[PDB]
Amino acid sequence: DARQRLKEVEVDDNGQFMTTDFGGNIEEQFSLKAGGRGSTLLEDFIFRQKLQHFDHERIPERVVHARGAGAHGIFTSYGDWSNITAASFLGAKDKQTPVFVRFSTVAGSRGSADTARDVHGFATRFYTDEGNFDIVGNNIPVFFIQDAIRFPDLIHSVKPSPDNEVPQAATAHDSAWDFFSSQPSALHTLFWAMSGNGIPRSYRHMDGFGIHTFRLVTEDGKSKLVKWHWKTKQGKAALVWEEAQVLAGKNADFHRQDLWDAIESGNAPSWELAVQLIDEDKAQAYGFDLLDPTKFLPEEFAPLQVLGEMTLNRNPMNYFAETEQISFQPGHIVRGVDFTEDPLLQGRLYSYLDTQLNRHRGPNFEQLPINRPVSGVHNNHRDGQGQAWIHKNIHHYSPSYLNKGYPAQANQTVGRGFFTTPGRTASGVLNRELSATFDDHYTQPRLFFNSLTPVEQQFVINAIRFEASHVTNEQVKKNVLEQLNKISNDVAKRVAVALGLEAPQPDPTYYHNNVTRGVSIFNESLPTIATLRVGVLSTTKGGSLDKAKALKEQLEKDGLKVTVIAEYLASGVDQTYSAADATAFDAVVVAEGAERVFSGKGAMSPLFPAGRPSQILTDGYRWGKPVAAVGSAKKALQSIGVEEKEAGVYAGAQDEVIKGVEEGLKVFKFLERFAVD
Amino acid sequence: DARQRLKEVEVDDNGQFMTTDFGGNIEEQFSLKAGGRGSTLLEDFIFRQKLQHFDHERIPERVVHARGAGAHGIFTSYGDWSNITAASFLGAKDKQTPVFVRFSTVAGSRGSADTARDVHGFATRFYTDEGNFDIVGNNIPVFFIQDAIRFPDLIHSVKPSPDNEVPQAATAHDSAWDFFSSQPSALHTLFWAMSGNGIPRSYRHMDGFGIHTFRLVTEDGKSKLVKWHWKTKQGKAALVWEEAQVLAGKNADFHRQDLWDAIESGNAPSWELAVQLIDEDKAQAYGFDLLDPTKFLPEEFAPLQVLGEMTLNRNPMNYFAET
Amino acid sequence: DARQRLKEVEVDDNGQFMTTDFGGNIEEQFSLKAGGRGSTLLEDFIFRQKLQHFDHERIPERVVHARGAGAHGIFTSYGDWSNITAASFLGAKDKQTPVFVRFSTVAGSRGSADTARDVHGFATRFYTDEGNFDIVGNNIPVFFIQDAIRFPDLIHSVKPSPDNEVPQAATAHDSAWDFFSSQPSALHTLFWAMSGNGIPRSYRHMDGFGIHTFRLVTEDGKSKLVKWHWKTKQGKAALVWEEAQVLAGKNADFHRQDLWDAIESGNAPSWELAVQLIDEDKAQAYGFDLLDPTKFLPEEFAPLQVLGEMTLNRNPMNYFAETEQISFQPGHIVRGVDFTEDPLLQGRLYSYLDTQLNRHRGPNFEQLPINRPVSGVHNNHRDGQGQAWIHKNIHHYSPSYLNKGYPAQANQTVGRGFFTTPGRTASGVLNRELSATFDDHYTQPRLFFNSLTPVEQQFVINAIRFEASHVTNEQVKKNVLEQLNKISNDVAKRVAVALGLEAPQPDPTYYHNNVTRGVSIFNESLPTIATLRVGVLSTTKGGSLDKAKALKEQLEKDGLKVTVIAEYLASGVDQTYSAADATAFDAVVVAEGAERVFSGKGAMSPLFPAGRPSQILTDGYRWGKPVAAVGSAKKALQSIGVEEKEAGVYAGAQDEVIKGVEEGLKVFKFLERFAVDG
Ligand code: HEM
Ligand code: HEM
Ligand code: HEM
Repeated sequence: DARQRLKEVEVDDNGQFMTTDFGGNIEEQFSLKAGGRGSTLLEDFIFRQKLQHFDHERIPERVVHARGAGAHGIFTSYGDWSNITAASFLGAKDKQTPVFVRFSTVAGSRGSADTARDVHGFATRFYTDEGNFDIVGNNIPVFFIQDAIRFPDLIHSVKPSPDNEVPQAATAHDSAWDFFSSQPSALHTLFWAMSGNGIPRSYRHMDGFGIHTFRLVTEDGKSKLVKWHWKTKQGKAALVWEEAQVLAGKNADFHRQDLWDAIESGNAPSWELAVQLIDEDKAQAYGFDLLDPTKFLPEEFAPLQVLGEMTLNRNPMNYFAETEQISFQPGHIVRGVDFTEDPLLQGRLYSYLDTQLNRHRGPNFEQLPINRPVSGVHNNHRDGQGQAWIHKNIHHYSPSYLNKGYPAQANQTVGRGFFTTPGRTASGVLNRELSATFDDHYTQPRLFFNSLTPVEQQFVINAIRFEASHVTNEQVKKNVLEQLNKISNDVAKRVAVALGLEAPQPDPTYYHNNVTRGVSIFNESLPTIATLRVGVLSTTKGGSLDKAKALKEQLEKDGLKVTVIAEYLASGVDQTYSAADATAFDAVVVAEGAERVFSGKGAMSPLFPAGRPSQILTDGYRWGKPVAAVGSAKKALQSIGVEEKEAGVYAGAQDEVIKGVEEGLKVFKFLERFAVD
Repeated sequence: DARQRLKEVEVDDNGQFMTTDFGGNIEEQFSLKAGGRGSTLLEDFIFRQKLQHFDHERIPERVVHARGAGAHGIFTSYGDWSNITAASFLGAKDKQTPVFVRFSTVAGSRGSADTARDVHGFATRFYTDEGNFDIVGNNIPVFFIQDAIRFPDLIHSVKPSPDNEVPQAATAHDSAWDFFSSQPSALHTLFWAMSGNGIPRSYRHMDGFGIHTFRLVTEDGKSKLVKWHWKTKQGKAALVWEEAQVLAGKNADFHRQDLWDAIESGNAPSWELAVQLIDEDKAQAYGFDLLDPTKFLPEEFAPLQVLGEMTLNRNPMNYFAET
Repeated sequence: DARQRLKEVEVDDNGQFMTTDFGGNIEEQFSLKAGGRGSTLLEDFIFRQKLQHFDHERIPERVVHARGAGAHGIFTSYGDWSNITAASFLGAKDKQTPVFVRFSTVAGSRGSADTARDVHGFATRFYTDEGNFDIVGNNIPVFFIQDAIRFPDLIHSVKPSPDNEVPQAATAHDSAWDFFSSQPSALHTLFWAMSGNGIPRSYRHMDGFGIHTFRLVTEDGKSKLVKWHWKTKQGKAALVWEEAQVLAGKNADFHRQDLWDAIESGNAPSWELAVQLIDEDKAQAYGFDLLDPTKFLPEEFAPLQVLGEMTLNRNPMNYFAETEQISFQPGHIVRGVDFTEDPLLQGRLYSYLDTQLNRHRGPNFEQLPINRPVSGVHNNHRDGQGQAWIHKNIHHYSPSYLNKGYPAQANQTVGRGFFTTPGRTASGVLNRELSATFDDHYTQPRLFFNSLTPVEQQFVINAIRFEASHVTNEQVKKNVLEQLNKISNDVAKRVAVALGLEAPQPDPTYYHNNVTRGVSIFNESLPTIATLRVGVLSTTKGGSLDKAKALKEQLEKDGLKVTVIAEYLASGVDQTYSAADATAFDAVVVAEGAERVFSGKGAMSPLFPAGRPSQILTDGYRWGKPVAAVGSAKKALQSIGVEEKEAGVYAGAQDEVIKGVEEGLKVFKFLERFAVDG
């Protein structure tokens, strides 16, 4: 159990009498009053201690990535990697290390929807036997800006307008696209966020990236430049925007529910930890500067090397104590890893330590159960708010005769101490500048766009079309068109159509036709359909329910999660039509006999909104899902003008429908259903 | 201008050079580095003062009613009500008092949707010449529970399940209806929340209520029991649930945007302040106890007497500092 | 070991390599720099995690009683007291409960002197098996004010002037005596603070008082009114003001070091817990209202009944984590005890809970090791800053079908719950008033003053003379005299002399000659001299040192702490004359031979300030200590004008001096040496 160290702080209230927070059994369902209909007494200590704790429950949300969810797991190393890193957690084959991972959006506040379009966080803590090591990454390999001092500018522009705090969890407003076009480094991450990466199907269907180049360091000090990669074993999958919008309202918790359900059902998600390793003398040899976080390294130049595997298999017991309180830091580094001069990374190190003082209102946040390491803490730190330990060493300073030299110093040769990469030098003048090697903001956005399928490209175009059409200021829209045109004239032209503007003339300076593998989502089918969801549209009249039950049993043998839907909660029915929506499902199937609720009064019961079954089938079809109908339920497909010989549409006998649905779920999205310019 | 008194704390940055928070002009678009492709220096006081303020921007959300929005306005008294209260802001015909009103839901956190089904807050501050007077009310005249010591139980049961923090801004889950059925006092407010009051068209189309019976006291100390009421001059209007669900995704800001646009276009919304006035010896006359916040007083027994009108006609300038 | 439960949060760093707070071995004696003489890098994560923790070490001091110290110990019940209370820590003979006690002054901030003149705090936590029970008491049985809403007024007036923050830890300034005379209820505690209770010899030599009337309640709801008393087994003892003033500078830590030394040396101090018990119908029976905390109940009307004894035998390991962080509350009440309508106690219940929010900046301060109960916490409280537990019950509300009714309600009949005294009632109008039964502010100050010895009375007079003479405003000094005159025309007259004013004519409304027992300090010799300190003035030249060593050996046989003083740290010398002062000792003894440093060449060494040996002996004599000289050292006594026949002065052979000093230490202070008016 990855949560094993946390059991000593678990509190079981089963079978017990209510108490105060300082002990003593109580009743706390009535205030103490002076007389039968009298005023409440200030001497009611029970009331005030109970209400004080309630009054003080909230702590500040994270300044970014406030909306997210997490889980525990285990990381297993595939080998003894000591030839590239002294990192203990990578030091032996089959070596296991506990982890906790939090996934998140970026812009929205604590209660914003999971399926907003956004960059997504992917933060991993390794509780190594040599200290906590955090990889604080995103589901996108590049970031918007090249210097950490610009982060408040980026975040202010994306977050809601400060006059009215509109809009929530959205880049589709004037200030974001003003910044995107005034700071053209942003264009690469922008294109990624406008692709499927901005609207993933679930946390389990995302890749992860450290973005920055780091260093792996061996015991003698030999270093390699490294990029961290998480490769989902579930396959990458994304929604379509019109679907994600409705899902934002029908289930704001879609992604955290998905992760919770997969772990609880015994379908733990996994990721492989992989690296690109680069010689120090090739930092600038691949057409860009590896210190520049707006660029990724094409895998053709450096293929991935697989270090091990992470599997998340334990949900938290208390969300707040665990998920909400955990404090990630890119400064959480261990021996065998070092930083680089990435000016974005450089400033993060300050900012994540400092922000914990705001969120936790004290300096002892590392003493919280979720933040504690497993490898033991020995230093001369004392006091501060909420100090939870009692230190024995009376001589809390160094150097010292009285403490016999303990706690002792550790370095590269003694005590397995951290050490900075020995060959690292500084040269030149102190400067408030960025290297001229950072200057190309358009080539890799073009490279990224080139590497998507044609409909995938149309999705990016249509995201930019939807977003920029919310920009009220006309000159900002023209500013956006001018920047997009530097990436591709065709992109600028197709976006310009939607804005009623004229696209500029071609500016070929950064145009090119190069492509790179691995950045697409829709060009690859899924490696497994386990945990994917099927909505079975049935009805309580006739034999439809009996057939739906049998249909559900066969589908479940493939590991599918099946919801039988009917007008009310009869036996065998998992969900009502009133509560049902196509956004919850990966496939939609009409059980035989249920065609009766797609027309007439059968479609107008007081038990659900008019047209609800037809809307579920229409939504599922238009959003590209596998849709099907058993036997006589083909009438439901006909009722919405859908024909069986279309891709992703299945009809016939129950055996055929099951095989087709299970096959179509591998394709996941049927892109034949989306027009291209 | 209702915001007049706030002019003295407003900060204009037009045409200005950038500074630190202790003065002195700066640039803050590049970190100071030790060489051309070098590391950032600790002695970059500009970076750290800028990022420290960013790192510490957030404060805890309200424990309840975290999602909401507000506006400034003016309350005007229709008469000299000294015969029923010594309250200065009600003491003369046409006397004007600045107000600020914040509307809200209850259960959802800061970024949850406006069109979630919920009780709605309707909280008014009168900046009177004898102190701030707050009517902290809802759009429903009755509350779930009868004793304040039970508020953490109600809220915990309605807010997300504490293992997975699901579901956001919704009573449609096990713990909420476990509480509603275990604490039957809650059934009255539940029915109101299940009605159109739970999914109103806009803040401007809500009535407001103080819920509790208070007292109005004259100079000589004679008292009347009183219920506060806000009657919308816009009329009450509600969505249908299947529409509110989609709208929650298509525009989570529907209500705060609606209030903002109405003020910005010059269509300031208005509410009449009204009271029900009850003699002390009638506290238990109408089939219930007027100390019981799970009951409202039927207007057949005590009509609404209009005292004045409130108009909200100025949006905030900075949402965080004000709202 | 009373600290046994705390052992699981103790951290041992011996034998270990240095780490960060998130693990990983490090070195932290050099900042990471860009080149040989280069600037420090922001990526030095080691530097910042270490300095951030240092930068945030301090928490707000207590708004009052900021200066203090404490210890762990054990309370032992002497009986099964179920006949008077349901409280479980008093429910069986020989039942043991861990305790932690903090002693304190009131006005001074954290670094102020122990021996400032002040009311003193005496706060005890019983970690009972039915929750933490706190008796938050003082070393004086009455308080300044009758309603808690006036506490910010009282404290603001006593604490430093808000323009310059002068004076530290002192009531000797205009605002305090303006308040004392404008708010005459304050006069009773004022008189106690002007007596020996204001300048005690140590924490171990104080009695303690809960002050308020509380209620004890049996299982069936029967209640008795109660006053809590702590009776020191070490005996009460006080300094003199002119000595406490020098002691404030020579050793600001006098009291906290005294308590620490006594415990580490195996001389654990003890107090008996005793109560006064009176029926409900006595609340207004004794010429005052028992809801009034400016009055005490004379023992002649209700005697002390001892319930048990507390012994403090374990020092803290980390002062900050244990002593600084502990959070007392009079609202920390258990089944078997209830409050009364004391308007001062009523407001305290709110104040102590709320103030923890400022000190600990979070709602979860009860989870701190020193604050945790031993009996178990089970409720539906969740989250909060710094939440240290992981709750398993996901149905965190009541009532509920899904949690099967757990945690379950407890009351008088089920689950040994707390219950308010069943018979308490309210009657009358809501009011912002005090009962007219609170109106007498002068009878009990007079009773207190009448009950002191004559020299003990001079000490009260001379403390008021000292303090009132710092008041610059003439009308305030007059206001003080008119208020003093209502207590005693003689007190007012003798105080008026020092102020150069005319005391008012007699105002006999409240005058009386009644006396009461138990309030004096100097009318009783000490019951033990264990831990008391003897300074032995010697010299490195001659054979004085060898005799002083033999003198030290015999005195330590009687349990005394002996310090041999000489010019330098020779073999057998505990302290140099440069470092020595009379305030540190309860008795001063010149060893034979040491007369050479009281005159001539021996008195003018560069190793100590001029006249230092003579000043130590002079101070000890005039501050009333037993002083002595062995053999030829009687020259030192003659060199300061002191003669053999005086009380508390001893000379002769070593055996004679040792016997005389040890019996004089029980007298403790020789009041023959202080002039009385007249
Ligand atoms: C490669 C660039 C970046 C990545 C991959 C990234 C990723 C993340 C992630 C995943 C989180 C949430 C961790 C969690 O789940 O609790 C987070 C939070 C945060 N980030 Fe970043 N971020 C980047 C850039 C920056 C920069 C440049 C700054 C400021 C200099 C910054 C400041 C913060 C802060 C203050 C938090 C709040 C963390 C907390 O409150 O615990 N980030 N970031
Ligand atoms: C008639 C019953 C109630 C009504 C009408 C009501 C209404 C409101 C409203 C409108 C707000 C939001 C104020 C704003 O917009 O800033 C609020 C917040 C709040 N309420 Fe209530 N509420 C009621 C019951 C209670 C009870 C019983 C408690 C606890 C004893 C409580 C505790 C709170 C707290 C702690 C806040 C947060 C205020 C802040 O952080 O500024 N409420 N309530
Ligand atoms: C009979 C009257 C009183 C007695 C015997 C008394 C005693 C004490 C003692 C011994 C302490 C120090 C506790 C410790 O060692 O940490 C203390 C602190 C304190 N007292 Fe009182 N006091 C009295 C009156 C009051 C009143 C009337 C108030 C306010 C209404 C008050 C508010 C406080 C506060 C806020 C603290 C700080 C507690 C903390 O920060 O933990 N006291 N008092």
